[PDB]
Amino acid sequence: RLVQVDCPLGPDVLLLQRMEGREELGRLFAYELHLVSENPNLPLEQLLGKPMSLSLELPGGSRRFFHGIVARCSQVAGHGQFAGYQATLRPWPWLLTRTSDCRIFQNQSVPEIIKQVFRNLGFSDFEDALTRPYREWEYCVQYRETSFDFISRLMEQEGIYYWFRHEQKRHILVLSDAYGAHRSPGGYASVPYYPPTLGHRERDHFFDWQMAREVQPGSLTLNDYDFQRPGARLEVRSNIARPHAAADYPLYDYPGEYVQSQDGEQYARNRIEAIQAQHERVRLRGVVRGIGAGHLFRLSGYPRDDQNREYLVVGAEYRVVQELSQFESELDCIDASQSFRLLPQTPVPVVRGPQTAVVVGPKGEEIWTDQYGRVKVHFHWDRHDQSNENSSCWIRVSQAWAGKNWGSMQIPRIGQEVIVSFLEGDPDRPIITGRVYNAEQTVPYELPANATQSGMKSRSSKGGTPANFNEIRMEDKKGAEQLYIHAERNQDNLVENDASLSVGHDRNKSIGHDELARIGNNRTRAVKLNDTLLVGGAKSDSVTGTYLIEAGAQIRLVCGKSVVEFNADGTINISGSAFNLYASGNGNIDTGGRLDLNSGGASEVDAKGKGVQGTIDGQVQAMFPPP
Amino acid sequence: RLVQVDCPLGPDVLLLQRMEGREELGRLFAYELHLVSENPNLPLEQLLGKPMSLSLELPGGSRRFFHGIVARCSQVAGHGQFAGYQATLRPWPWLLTRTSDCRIFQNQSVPEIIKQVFRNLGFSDFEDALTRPYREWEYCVQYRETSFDFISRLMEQEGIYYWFRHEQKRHILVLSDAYGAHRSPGGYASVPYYPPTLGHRERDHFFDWQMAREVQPGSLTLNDYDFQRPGARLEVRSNIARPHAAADYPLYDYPGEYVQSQDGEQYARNRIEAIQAQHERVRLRGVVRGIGAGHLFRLSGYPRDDQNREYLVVGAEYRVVQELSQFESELDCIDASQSFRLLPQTPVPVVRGPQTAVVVGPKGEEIWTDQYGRVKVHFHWDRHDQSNENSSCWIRVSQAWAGKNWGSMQIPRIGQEVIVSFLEGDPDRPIITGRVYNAEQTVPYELPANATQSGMKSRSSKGGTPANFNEIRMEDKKGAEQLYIHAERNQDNLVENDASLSVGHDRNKSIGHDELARIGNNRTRAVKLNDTLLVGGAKSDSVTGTYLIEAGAQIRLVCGKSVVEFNADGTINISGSAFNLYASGNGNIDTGGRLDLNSGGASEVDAKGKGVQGTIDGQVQAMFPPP
Amino acid sequence: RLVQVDCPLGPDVLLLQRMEGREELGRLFAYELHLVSENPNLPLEQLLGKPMSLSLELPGGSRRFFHGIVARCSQVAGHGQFAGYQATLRPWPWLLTRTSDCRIFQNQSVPEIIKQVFRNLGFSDFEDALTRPYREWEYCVQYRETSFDFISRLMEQEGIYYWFRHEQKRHILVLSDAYGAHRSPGGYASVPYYPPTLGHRERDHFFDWQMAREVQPGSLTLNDYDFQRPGARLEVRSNIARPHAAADYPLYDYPGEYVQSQDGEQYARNRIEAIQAQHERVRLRGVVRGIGAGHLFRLSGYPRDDQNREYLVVGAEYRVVQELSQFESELDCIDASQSFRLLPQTPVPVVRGPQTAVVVGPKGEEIWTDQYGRVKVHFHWDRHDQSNENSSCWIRVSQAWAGKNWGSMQIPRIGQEVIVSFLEGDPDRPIITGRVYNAEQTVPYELPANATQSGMKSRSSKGGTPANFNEIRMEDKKGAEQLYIHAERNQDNLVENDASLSVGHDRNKSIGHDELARIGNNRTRAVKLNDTLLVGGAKSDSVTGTYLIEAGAQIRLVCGKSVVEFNADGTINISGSAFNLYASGNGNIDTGGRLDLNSGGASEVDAKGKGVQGTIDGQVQAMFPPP
Repeated sequence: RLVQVDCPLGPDVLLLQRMEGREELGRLFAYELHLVSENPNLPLEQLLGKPMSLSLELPGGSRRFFHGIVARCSQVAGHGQFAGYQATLRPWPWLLTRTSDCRIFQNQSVPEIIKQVFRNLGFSDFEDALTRPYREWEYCVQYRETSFDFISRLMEQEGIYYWFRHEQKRHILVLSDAYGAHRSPGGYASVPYYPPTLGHRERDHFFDWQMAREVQPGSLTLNDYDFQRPGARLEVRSNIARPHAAADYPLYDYPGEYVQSQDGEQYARNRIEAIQAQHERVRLRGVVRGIGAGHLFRLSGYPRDDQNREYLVVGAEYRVVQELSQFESELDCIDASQSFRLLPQTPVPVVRGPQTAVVVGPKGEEIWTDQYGRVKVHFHWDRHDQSNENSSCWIRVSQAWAGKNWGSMQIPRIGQEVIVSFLEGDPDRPIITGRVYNAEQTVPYELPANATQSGMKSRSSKGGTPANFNEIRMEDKKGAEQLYIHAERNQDNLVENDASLSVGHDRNKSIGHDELARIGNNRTRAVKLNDTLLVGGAKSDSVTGTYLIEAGAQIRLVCGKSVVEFNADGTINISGSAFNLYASGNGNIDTGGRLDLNSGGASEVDAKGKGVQGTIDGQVQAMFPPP
Repeated sequence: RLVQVDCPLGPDVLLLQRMEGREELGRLFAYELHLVSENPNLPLEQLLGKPMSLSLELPGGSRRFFHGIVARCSQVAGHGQFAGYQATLRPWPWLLTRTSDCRIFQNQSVPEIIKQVFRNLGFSDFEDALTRPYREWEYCVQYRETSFDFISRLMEQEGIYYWFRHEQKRHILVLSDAYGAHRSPGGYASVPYYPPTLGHRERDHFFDWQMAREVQPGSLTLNDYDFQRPGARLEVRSNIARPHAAADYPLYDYPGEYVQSQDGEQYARNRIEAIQAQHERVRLRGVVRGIGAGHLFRLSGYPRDDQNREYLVVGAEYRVVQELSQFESELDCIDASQSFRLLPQTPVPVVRGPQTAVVVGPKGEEIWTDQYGRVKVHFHWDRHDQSNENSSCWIRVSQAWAGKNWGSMQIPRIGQEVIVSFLEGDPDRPIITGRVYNAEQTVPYELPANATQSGMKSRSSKGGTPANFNEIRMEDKKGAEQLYIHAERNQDNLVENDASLSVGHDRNKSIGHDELARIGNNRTRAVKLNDTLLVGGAKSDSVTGTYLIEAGAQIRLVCGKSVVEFNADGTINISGSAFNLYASGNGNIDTGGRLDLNSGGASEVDAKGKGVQGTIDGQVQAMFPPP
Repeated sequence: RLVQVDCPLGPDVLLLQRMEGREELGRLFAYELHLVSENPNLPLEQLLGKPMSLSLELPGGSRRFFHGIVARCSQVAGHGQFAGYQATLRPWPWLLTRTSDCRIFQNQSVPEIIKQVFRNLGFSDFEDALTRPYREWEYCVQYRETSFDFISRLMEQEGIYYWFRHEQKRHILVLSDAYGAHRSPGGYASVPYYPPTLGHRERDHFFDWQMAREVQPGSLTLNDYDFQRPGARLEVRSNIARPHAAADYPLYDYPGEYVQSQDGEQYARNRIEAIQAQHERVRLRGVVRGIGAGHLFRLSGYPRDDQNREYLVVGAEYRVVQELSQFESELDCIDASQSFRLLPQTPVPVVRGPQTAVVVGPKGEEIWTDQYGRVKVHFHWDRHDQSNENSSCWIRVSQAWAGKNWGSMQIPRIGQEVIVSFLEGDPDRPIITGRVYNAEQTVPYELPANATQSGMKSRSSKGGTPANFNEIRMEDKKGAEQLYIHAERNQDNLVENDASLSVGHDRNKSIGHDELARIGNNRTRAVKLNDTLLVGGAKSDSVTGTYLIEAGAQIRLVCGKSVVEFNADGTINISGSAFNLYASGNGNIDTGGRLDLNSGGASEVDAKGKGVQGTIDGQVQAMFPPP
């Protein structure tokens, strides 16, 4: 018969004038439909965005379907007898180009991610015909890209492609990775080749043939870096050999976007197989009506015998004209023995520069980190998270100094704003390279008042207040410089050899409780002027050997009524209430002059205000004022 | 008549053979002119870069003008009778493509910036017809882009577009954002539609019609982050509703390049309206001579009655042929009720990586900062600044550790080189992420001699010298390690609990003036070997309670000629010039052996060189050498 | 006769039907060859990537050859008397597109680099005819770019262009920078012009002529920054003047990718001349057979006399058909007085974001750096280095704080992982913007157990162990806070004015050897309660002036059997074995009460367990336990 056009609002309504289509493996098809109708005003809104189908009759009475969605439709002017319409038919994945999103996918395989993207927007017409197993991705971001671009690039990276299967009421995206996903349509497992010389030929056949070969790179070598295994040899290479000349030129790329050698080997295989796919393509013009992109057929009857083989259709163009029926298609084919892989055509997203994010973690915690000192962050574009420990992957944090179990360390805490950079601009590879203050997380010292201070201030955890901190600060204000050292709890200074302290002016030391000072050998102390001691309790000096007391002028020992005075000239004055002098052996009292007993020569010697307990305690307590 | 060609050097000189033109809203037009002249050598240099005009006669005797600048012109070979020339006509903004510049615009609206760019290069033929008010930009950079791309990109972002109005002597760029900026040419407020079937038609009319609808996204959602308002909800959404299917797919983007919710809402409106603009496009072919891109007309007489409406011409193509006159235009139109907005076609500039810049500020200061610890910088590509406080906007500085009123802080000072990064690569979003030393701002410690040292060194401000600094340094040289702590002014160490000091070898303490040491409770000091004290002035020990002095071998108190000696065996030796022993009560002198008075038993006991004031002071001053 | 084709396996085999060619200066040719053969199965593999030659004979019997390689070959189907084949002919440089690699070139000129790339993949057919001298480059990256793109970008950046000269057996890439590598083909130094009006002409001539003039920028201004000369004025400008209007609009760009003004002057000059190159294009259609791009010809016999000049072929288009020969070329030309420079067309490599690297150095050292504190780092994409001091160029390291001979400093050491960022995305401008820990170079404190600690830990060099380090750490754990200060060797603290120490609870000081403490003026020590002293050796106090000892309750001096006791009430008790009291002058013993001699009033006074050498030493040694 002809080809029939069925759509919502009526099957009888639209008559196909001409159709021109393009199909390609792992790509959206396009069907340009020129149509007529007796109705000069079919409402475009009523068929736009809705499905439309083409029914082409095959040998045997069965029909081939061209099903898709009307992405665009037009009313073109005409004279009285017929009215002109045009429609473009695209597959349902094209509707994913109408929607864009920033989203993070975690701990899923690419097929799992793709299916989720499909099912979320309520799409169901698809099939998994994948044979290989696909790695689970730790972190995979859809960033600033339409959902279609997102799934497409993922398929391109993992070596997944699709073809469409058209039924009367639905068309189905088939996910594929091997020869076993493709089939031959009934009555078209083997088509023949007949030269155009005959005039008319009865059966569906091919009438033109071409084969073309291009020089392609012979190998792809990939490389990457896993910080958890810095010494690992992650270099991988995949080779494809051709018999012709100049078939040995090598490709190299970094990074290969993998962490496990097995994954990289596959990725390298995919990319080179995809490049190699276009080394030998056969083009066949024909009236073959059953064969479409994704279909397997065999060629028979061509002069060059080796060419009579099984082909995989990678691309097809179509032309159908009707007078009110002739069908012709040009096919792009490769040997079915060859392995098809998609070229990286859909653009990969790239974060042009660094952005800021918020350090996140579990409900309870203040700090959330791991063995490598990483943190989890929440991005500003993420709308589908809970700002918890599940917001992102573990991200590495740059430091001031990093070495082998030594260096600097300041772990980003929950709630703080960090600067996140992206390795090679890859949104799937974040790394933290900065810390910034904002309106809530404010600067330590009041600015611009304290522009001259410099420093590090900490914060106790968990449950600290602005009073609980460990710091070091350097004041630069000229003539008011100062270095401050705060230990909220205990402070421990430890010097393995010689410690020096040089203070230009005064030193003021105050211990609230007990001080213990031990010297392992000799201790020497020199005071250029006055030395003073005040003890509010009891003093005890204990020397194992010899104790010496020297004075240039005078030595006094005063205690209440007891007064003892030794002078430089040799005068010795001892006063008290009563005195007792005893010796077990002999006692000698000698004078070069007279020795007087109760003559009146010796009287009470002045205490000069010293030795009074009340006064001394007053002087001591004066050093320790109450708050 | 026909169409006439007027240019510098003569109106009679050039005759239009054929013309083909392109016009589009908010885009530069292009007019391809094939022309002949009797003169076989019009000098190309004489008409190139100067304006050229086309005068097409309208009904009513009035004329339509096609005015522009000759961007390129050619002398083509010809036959004897006439010589052929061709020129391409573009509007004057095209000359902005001849010039490129890096420049910073501060505190102006986009229209203001557009006008400034225009007036600077001496262009005046333009018109402001904007109805809405446009936000003032704090910071807006023209970076590595032609002036045209710069102005075009801003218009596209703010929903501004332009059309041209052609006079005999000038053509004028009209800035537009609404229906009110467009007009209808005289005699063309209403054009009729006549089918081409009729044969020949007298009046200017349309003879072909098409309307087309395409599926477009139904919403755009934008988002951004303002550090001055970290908690703010800046997410915005803009909807356009269509009656057809699949019209509700949503778009999302970040950042929206805004800080105020209201402005972002506008930005979301502009971008979605631009997307929606291409949902319903009408194409009209005609012999209509008055209608041009930017013009409003009405259609009359078309079969589909609703289509007889007011249209805005978004794009026009032209074909004019003359024999030695026929005029044809194809029009791209939208409903005038719809709001036209430009698509983001002109590329936005992006700083691919980080650059370095110099911190600037007012003449007097050494440090210039604000409440958020920001600094102002001078870029190396900026030629139109003064390297002062007006060079740039306030830029945030990354730190080692940043939290809520705690963390690290080191403010970049004026004159220093910093590393500036750009958020999402946006030149309008700078952020400082690094500090680098250079040939002038040199490293603190001499390298590579002191590669082993580590540290932070400060600088007093203002008016500091290399002598004025607070630092901490760590020497790593093996066997020569050292930690240095410098306080140029005062040093304050504060420990809330227990302080420990452990020194493996010697400790050397030196105070230039007074030391005061207070212990809140008990003080215990132990010396494993020898204890020595030297006092150059007067010593005073004051105990409130009991003072004990014990020694294993001997206790000596010597002071000049007075000598007192207590021995372990029990010998007690007192020497002096004179001695006075007095008691108010009773005095007892007892000996288990004999008591001898002036027998000769007691003699002067040796001072052993001690107690001489000159010697003592000498020992003290030895500890405090000059200068 | 005609055009003959010689290729591998037989020249008689391939007979050229038609061909179309495209040639252009500084770009590889494309030659489309349709062909017939009596053999309907020439195998493509025998010819593909092999060289192919086309011989068109000149006047005089001499021959023109088009030489090149077959990039692609197709067998088209046929009918009986012939068979159809097609070949594409490209030059050998094109095979560089089949090979890509990351690489770093060190201290070479661009020509030297290019020749290396040629010689390495073993190409020999090339020639240098450069007149100008080309600077050596410090560092030059080939990154994520095939070899062809790499060489061509460098050529475009240095204004080198190339052309082809074909021999029967070889084709040769000739590199040039001026009018002097150009030559004229034999018999074609001056061709003639004959108008088509004359009819048909036998001898090689031109029959169509056109000129083209466009509006181009009149100047290019470049700028850059050299940190080794921060004050340097590196702005450079290059002008080209034209007589027509609007010819003075200026271009500006940054960075100019230079450090020396002379280099930038040239680089600005090359890029302006290339823009300028396309301002006056002459196009001549022709039947002349010797003329090819790169070739200098002259023109005779054109009406416009000035146009009879010397021209440089910038491009040629080519068409030959043959029935079994008629030859036409269109040429694009520029005056020879002008100087061609290619367009910056092959895209530049661009590192979207930051990388990770390992610092390298000489075999012996631990740290390798320079006067500016720079380090040499080794990339992960590099495969041709030795991870030594030659891997990379000198790279600058960001710091926490950088000023004029002050600030922070922590030099990256060998082996450590750093973050490499790239100035304006340029792979030949890397700098360090981060330090990161990994699985080998691990965090200083064990995480996440010690997430609460904060700090800087050092490492002695050379030959340090985990025991050898200088650190500062801040414990934030609530209720267990601590600040730790480690000096592996000596510690030196220096305060120019007042030093303060405030300890809330206990202070514990321990010196392993000698402590020396000197006070420049007054020293005051106050103990609110009990004071204790323990000396294991000998104690010596020496006061220059007056020593006073006061007590509220009692003063005791005990030493073995000698016991001295002074009480508050005034009782004075002296006991011992024997006592000797001597005076040079008079001695007075007086009592207000009775004076008793051997009455029995005075007895031995209790030592109370004090003064025993063994006991005292026991107390002292208790303070100094053995390990």
